[PDB]
Amino acid sequence: ELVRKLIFNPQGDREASKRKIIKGNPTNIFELNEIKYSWAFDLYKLMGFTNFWIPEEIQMLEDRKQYETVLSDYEKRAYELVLSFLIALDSFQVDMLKEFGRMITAPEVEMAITAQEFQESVHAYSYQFILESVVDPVKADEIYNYWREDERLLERNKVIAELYNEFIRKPNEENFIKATIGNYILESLYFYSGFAFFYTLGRQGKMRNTVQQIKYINRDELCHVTLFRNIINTLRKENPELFTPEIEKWIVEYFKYAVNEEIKWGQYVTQNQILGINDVLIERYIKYLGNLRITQIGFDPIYPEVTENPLKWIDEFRKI
Amino acid sequence: ELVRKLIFNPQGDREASKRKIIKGNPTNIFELNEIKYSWAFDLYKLMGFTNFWIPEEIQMLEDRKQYETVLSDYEKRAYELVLSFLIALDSFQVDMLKEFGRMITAPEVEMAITAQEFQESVHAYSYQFILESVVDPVKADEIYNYWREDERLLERNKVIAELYNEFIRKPNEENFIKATIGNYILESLYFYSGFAFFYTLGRQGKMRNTVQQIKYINRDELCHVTLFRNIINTLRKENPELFTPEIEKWIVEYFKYAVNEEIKWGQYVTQNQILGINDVLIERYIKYLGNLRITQIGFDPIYPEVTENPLKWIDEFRKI
Ligand SMILES: [Fe+2]
Ligand SMILES: [Fe+2]
Repeated sequence: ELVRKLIFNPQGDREASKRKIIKGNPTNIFELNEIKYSWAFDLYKLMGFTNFWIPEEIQMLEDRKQYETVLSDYEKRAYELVLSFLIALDSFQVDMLKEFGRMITAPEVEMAITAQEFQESVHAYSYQFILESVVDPVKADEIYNYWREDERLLERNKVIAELYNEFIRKPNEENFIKATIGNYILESLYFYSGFAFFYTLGRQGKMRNTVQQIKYINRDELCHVTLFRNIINTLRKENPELFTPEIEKWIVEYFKYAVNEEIKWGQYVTQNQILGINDVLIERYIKYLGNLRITQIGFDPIYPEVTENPLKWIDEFRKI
Repeated sequence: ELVRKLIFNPQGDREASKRKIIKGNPTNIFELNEIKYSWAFDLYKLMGFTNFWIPEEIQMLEDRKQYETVLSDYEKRAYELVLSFLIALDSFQVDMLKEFGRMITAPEVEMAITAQEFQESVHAYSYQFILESVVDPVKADEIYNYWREDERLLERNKVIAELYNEFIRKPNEENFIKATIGNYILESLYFYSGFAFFYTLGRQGKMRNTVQQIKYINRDELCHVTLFRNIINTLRKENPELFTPEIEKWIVEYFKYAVNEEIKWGQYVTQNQILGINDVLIERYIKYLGNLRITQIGFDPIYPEVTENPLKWIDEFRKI
């Protein structure tokens, strides 16, 4: 049963060295003259100042034409599914990051979480500006609401909320670690069929305006995964009693389930009808990313057969 | 008993016109193609993009010298009290804004709240950079911790937390309106002895580096008051049953108490020892600001005798 810290605790520890990610005894004064977790303060600076971006400064002059006249029925179906789902993911994140931040007892980590919450809001703004820019108003409302029309998308949204809702209903230590892992998996995997698709359209000079918006979102998402990688690894060191064998088993199962679900979404979205990407590239890509992200929080590769990034070329294409 | 909305509500209203500030039935998808509250989306744009600022881009080359050699014992005492208290206020705000945002049921308002929470984090960063820049490390730790040494400052912090803690412990509709009014009063009044002091030092070319940081903070705080003015006025229209006569009476009492407390702090901090400001200017200034802010949420002036801004010259000095 994780207690939400009071606004001010005059019995709080003065010594930054006594900070904990959770269940610390902070004053809740942001005593940032001393930093226990330098990675959190660095990530705040990076997300908040270094990587600041304004969606509306990205010119959108071309995509409405290419959407109107150059995209296939299949390219438009994928555009709609991917953007609908990304809108849902960042909506869930702006809201759930408030739950993580209010339970965190280390100010520099709370600070990094606030910056991430703001970046998720910038993404929501970017999607509204992409759609205002590219499609007609009824079609924009349709893309926002596409879960009402597509059972696969509706179920994706409901599964993501489940893991977050359990912590909210039942805010205990177990439900916190599971929500924390779920957040890491969402930002590790759930963007990446969508990012791979956009960069595919973009490599053939299709929807490059939309693709520019995506490059800024992807940079943000790499910082978000780095923040949660550090939080999880620090939670293991500081609260080992919470990484029971039941929890360690669950993490590997959920990661494998999430890899498989992201692959199927990618396949559903593209259906081998998208030139330059196919169902097998999608499979090895999501398995590559799963191995990378689960190893980085202290587990063995989950797809030993996959060792290479099948889409190595994205690392370079996505750069700004 | 205000229920925190689930991460995703497939029974949610599609129609933006059905949004409420509180107790709406949202999907919790940020459907920003349609905006019920244009003031909230405008304020998001202003706080998030238009008024973006980087504390560390403000050069701090002069203030360490003037602090070292040019400031009186009284000027240094005030610098320390004001900055200690502002550090406390923005710490409380980054943390409490997560509580408002998770209860808000209108996405554009949640979006504006997220931007405000990020601005409070930028302020915390600014204070750390001001102190790293101007004073030695033990003195910086002393300023962060000055509530441990000064009973008036300790009690100021404890009173601010009280009103927020009651909502957190007992999250009902009454405690929400009281916390919402308390937030408006904090950003209306609790900065303004501190801002008046800094602009006084600055008008005589003292601590102008610190004063530049303050101008950016003050611009932010005017946007924060505008956001809460709109939220309160909209809550009155949408939930009139919550503005009982017991609540309306309480708002006028608390505003009057807060005006009087801010004046006393201002007086305590300056003690008529600060050249260009005195105990009577402070009195009329905080009463002017109280009238302005309580009238703007639908009440009669609380100090009828005060009609003019005794420090009219700040309106112009503070501009960027
Ligand atoms: Fe993210
Ligand atoms: Fe503020």
